Amino acid sequence: ADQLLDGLNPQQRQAVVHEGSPLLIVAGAGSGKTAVLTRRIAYLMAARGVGVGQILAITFTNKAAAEMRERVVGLVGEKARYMWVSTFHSTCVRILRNQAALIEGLNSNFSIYDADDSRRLLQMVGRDLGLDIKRYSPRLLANAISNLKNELIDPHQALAGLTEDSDDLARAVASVYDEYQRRLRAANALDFDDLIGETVAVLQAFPQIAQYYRRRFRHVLVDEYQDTNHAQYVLVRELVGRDSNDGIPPGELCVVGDADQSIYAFRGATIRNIEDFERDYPDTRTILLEQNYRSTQNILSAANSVIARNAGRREKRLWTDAGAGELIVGYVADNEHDEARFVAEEIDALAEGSEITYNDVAVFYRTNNSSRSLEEVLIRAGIPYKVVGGVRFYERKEIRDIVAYLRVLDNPGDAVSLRRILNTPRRGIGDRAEACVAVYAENTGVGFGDALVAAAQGKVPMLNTRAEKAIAGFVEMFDELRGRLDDDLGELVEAVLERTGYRRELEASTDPQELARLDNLNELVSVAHEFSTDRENAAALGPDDEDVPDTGVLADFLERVSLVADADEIPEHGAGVVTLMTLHTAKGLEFPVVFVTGWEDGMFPHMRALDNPTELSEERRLAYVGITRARQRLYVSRAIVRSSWGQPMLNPESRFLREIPQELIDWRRTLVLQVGDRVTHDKYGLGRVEEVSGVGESAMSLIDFGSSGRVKLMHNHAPVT
Amino acid sequence: ADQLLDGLNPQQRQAVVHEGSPLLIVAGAGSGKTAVLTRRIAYLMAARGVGVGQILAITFTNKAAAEMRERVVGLVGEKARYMWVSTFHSTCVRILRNQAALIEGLNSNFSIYDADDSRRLLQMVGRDLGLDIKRYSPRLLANAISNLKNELIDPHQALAGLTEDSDDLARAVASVYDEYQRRLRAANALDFDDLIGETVAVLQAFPQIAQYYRRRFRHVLVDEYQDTNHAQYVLVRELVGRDSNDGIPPGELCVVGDADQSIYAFRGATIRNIEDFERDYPDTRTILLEQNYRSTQNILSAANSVIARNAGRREKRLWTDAGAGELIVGYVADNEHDEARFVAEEIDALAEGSEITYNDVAVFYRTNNSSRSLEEVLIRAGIPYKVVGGVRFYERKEIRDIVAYLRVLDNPGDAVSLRRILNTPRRGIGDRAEACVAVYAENTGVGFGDALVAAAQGKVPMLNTRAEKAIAGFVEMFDELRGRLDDDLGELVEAVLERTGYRRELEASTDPQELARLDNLNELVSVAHEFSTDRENAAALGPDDEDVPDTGVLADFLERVSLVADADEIPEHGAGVVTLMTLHTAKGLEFPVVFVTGWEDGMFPHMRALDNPTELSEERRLAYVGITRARQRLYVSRAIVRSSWGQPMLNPESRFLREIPQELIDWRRTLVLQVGDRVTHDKYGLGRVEEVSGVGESAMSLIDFGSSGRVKLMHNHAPVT
Repeated sequence: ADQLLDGLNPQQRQAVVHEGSPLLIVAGAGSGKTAVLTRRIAYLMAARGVGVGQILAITFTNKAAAEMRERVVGLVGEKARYMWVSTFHSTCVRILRNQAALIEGLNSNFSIYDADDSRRLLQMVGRDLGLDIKRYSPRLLANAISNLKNELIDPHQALAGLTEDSDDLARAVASVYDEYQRRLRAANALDFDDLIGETVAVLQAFPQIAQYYRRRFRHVLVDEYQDTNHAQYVLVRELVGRDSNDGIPPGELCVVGDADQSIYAFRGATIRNIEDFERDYPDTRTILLEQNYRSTQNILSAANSVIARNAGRREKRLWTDAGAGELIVGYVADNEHDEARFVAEEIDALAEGSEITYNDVAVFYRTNNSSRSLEEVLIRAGIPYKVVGGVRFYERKEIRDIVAYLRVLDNPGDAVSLRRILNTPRRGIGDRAEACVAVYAENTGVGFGDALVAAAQGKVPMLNTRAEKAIAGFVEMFDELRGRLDDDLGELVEAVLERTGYRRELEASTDPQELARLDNLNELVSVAHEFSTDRENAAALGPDDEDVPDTGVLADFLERVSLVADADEIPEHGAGVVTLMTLHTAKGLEFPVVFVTGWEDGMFPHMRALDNPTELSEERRLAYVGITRARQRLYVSRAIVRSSWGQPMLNPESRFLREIPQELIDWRRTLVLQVGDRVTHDKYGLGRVEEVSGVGESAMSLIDFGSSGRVKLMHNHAPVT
Repeated sequence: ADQLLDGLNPQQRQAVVHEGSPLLIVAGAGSGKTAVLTRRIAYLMAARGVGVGQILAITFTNKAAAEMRERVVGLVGEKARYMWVSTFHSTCVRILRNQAALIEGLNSNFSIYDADDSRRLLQMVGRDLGLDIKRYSPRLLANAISNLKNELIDPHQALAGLTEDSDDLARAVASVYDEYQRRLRAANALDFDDLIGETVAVLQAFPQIAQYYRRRFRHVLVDEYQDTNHAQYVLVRELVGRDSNDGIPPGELCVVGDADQSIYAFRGATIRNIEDFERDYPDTRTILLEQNYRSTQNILSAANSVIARNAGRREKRLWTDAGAGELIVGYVADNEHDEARFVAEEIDALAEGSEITYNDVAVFYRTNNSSRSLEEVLIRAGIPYKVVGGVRFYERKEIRDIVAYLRVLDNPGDAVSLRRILNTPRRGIGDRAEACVAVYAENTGVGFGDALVAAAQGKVPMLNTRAEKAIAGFVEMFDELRGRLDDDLGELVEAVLERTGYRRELEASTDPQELARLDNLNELVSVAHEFSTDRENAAALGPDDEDVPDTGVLADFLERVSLVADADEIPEHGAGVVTLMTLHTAKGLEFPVVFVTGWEDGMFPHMRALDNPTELSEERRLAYVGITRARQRLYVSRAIVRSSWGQPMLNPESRFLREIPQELIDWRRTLVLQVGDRVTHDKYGLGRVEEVSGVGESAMSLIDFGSSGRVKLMHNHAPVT
């Protein structure tokens, strides 16, 4: 035992004790679902005495499985030798290896392939059939293959649908899927994704192995049921089907999860999986967890109100016995820089109370592109910062490629930078560096390694016609960029993008990672333009021709970028450090004080979600899971104007501000025209801001025009650029 | 409180409760040191109420640290966020990175270097100074650098020792050490080993950082103290020293371990570290754990007897309250194959009792080369087997290189095999540094797979003179080797080894890995000779072939090796699979029934240990840790004769047999001359064995000579080849 029971609310007590028929439970926002799961496991071991080699608890991530097994051992004892707690892929590969030689055509010594090996195989497929660089990018093909496999589509029936849709791209992807599957089976190995589908197919087709495994299993559990797509759901249903002994011994399948925290639909997860769980299993019982002890009442009520606006959702009201807690102090800034300044100021003010260190404060943003400005202020005020699930803004690979292109554009003498960006966009015809083409410097240090003009003329005789034409095009593009050096450097970056074809490839890939890369690079363009403007107005005034040749030459810009990059001496979490991350990786963590940035429509609800209802609901659930990360203090920030593509866009407040309980007016309390900043107006000329006063859109800015005097103006109605 | 105490013998009770002054405890063989450690930690937290952010527990491997953290979480709570339980390297690197901005020249942006980058850098250094292809192999240099650094040797004072020893090699290694260290610091990076020394140096040199960290830490825990070399011991002593306020704030130290299980001296661990622990800490107390619950009394007594003969050892007698258990089966075989047959037969017989499966039986061998025969019989009787800490015999890289050499010698048109062996047996100046030469010949030319011969005459003009000189010698020596196909297979393999320089460079490196590789190569030669005998003369003569052979080529050997290369088709630990491993990786595991192979002097007491007393004592401790792995059955096997390096050697019984008292070993049980095997005698001619009777030295073999009749003879006194 009763010690496991007399410490919990009766809801989880009844969830633990109940054993007849399959069970379902809704895990509320931080309602200790892991604790309830392990306590139920201990009660199962102590009362029903389940076989240690028969009980199966499965998860999706290694950390959760490790924590579950550790807590079970600390609660009931060390029996992990026969007790199994693993993830889907680990359990699947272990079970398949147990019977890996009983399948004809599939070697029991099969290996695994990463993305590079699959890319090589698919490029061989394409060069056998077509061309994998125009409209047939390897990443798009791989993603399509994985998504089609995730729905249990056999290669033999895959070619039966190409004529049904009557789409050329559909026919091409079906044919390449069939070829890839057959030549991968000819390669006596598989990838990291098709193993689940192949295991399901083998268990369905071979009856004796299915009967043996059904005899081998009696209990099956599962966690975070939302992420389970169709394929793993089918696997679990087949591995828990009660047709072996007709249920003479009970088959315990209880599922923990909550349909309202499903944010991983980008990997193919289906929200229908749990919402129609009752339809698949008519003999199930459901129970809700409406109580949690992690957050305060105000934040909990706000999250519950914001999540209830979806149309099709199971009713669930959260509550807690703790205090009301502090309010939700929203903020409105002049721009992203003003917002970063505000959040840095608030972090510093709250840290100077000796109650919580920097390690107790977390900041969330929707996308990586909205992470530069914050870092800047966080590197200016001196407060240490660390980012999880990624790298610094200047440390990402796309901005690295762009700055390397700029470095090459500065002087031709660079070698590492030029060698890194030779084949960064594959481009097919236009540049090529595989098959030891990149190593062609004649293996002799004739001057410095460039070739190029030597490569175009034919210094290296091993280079075929295609490669020499590609290198000639590359050097002609380089010469054109050299000759274009006449305008502002932001337009220079845009010209680089349009010449190199990076932007078109990024937009046509149509992947969340590639979309993030595109937005990040566009933000880099905006940063370059902002630096150019700041140097041109505040510092140049009369720019003429200084020691720095032009207004926005790459010398000073690259020097600034490098010196900011060479500043990683900031201490890590050894001392009090602040944490940064994106919303998609915020699941499973806990923090007492949280800030959220970019809380306006258009940005937080992306244009990809403004139309499709599924994406709208998914991002609303994402906002819910972001909100419920706080414990006692949660702050929201929005920016009236933000720069993108080198232009200032206007974005209203998000529709999520009204969904939150209005309560007292809290969003206006506690591009940009800061002290010393110079801006331009089409009718008034140039002006320098003197004083910054007010909070939110109520702020009126005083600008001295020099000869034309001082004028006080607004920010949204005055056409200031 | 008292619950942690009223379940244990009073020895560990007193070890747990005792808290004043530093404490030392001797952890007996399987005395549950981890459980006692975690219970003491829980009692420390509950009674003394030590601060969570001040208590430090350290380990050396991730698995043990994870287990200890699991026990802590399941026993005291989830305060793991403020207490660090990690390895030496991880904790040290985190500590140095937290304060990484307070050291000039060293910045936190440094990237750790694997063996590849260090190898490249030192190769460039050698090119600058000497030549790394002869007498200056990168592996030997890296090992020497790591070993010299492990003893806290400053690079500046390293120049002062080169003139003292007056050795050219010593001066060279000191100079390259200094050059490598300064060039690496110019590269703002460090290797995986110098981090400990750098942390020690920084903590010693900078007083304020040392004072801050001394104020930060209050408790320090360590496990498996034997592996602690001099450098990490100095680090621990400095991090626990009371020099912050000149002894005002005391330190807490409790050290677990056992000087009699120290087998990792090959990595530089010092047995003097624990045996002289009292000298450095005169105010400590020691306590022994003479009781364990894992093994039976007979095996425990055998281990106690065998470990007692070391002259310098703390007195420790193991005992247990369990039953006497079974005896010890000491088997003597005719040769290696006979021993493998015996162990397979015993495994099968013991498995057919439904008491234990194949997962409860483990077999140990001193070196990898003593596994081949075993695998063979384990693939013949059908019992599945898996290997921990390595791969199958035919899956290792050295035998892979030699079999690839053989395959290329068979088919001159092979491509993958020829491309793998060009540079992997590092020759460089010998054969070639780079890899892609076919692309020089018009990508592939007119199917020019064998472009090497065209490159020898120098048809490709873009290659340097040194590379073509190296390639010409390679192709000429390969052609010369191809013209000697009129000998036996074993002599052919030995000729390949001596011509390719594999043997000399593998021998001269003087490291355990390369010694294992050399022994592996000799075992491969023995296998080739055995197959040649079985296919050419033995069981291959008579009216069927007479004196004229059947055009016996190496293709038969190649196809046999390829066919038996399917040993990875065996299932992994998901089924009833037996385990194979070497002695050095047997620490920390547990198994019910164990077998040990190769229990003769010259093999188990290695040739490197017959002279040096330190190696002799170390291998005796290795025998102790191997013996104490059993739980209820431990069987020892030895072979009177064995083939090594292509020749049959005679090795007596090891001195460890007489070490165990000759009343607890159930002696005997129920190159070789097996049924159907043909052998040769210089005086009697050829003979075919009919009946195999007896075991070991009591066995007498009956051989029919055909025309000369049947004769019964012995094995050790009849010169049979």
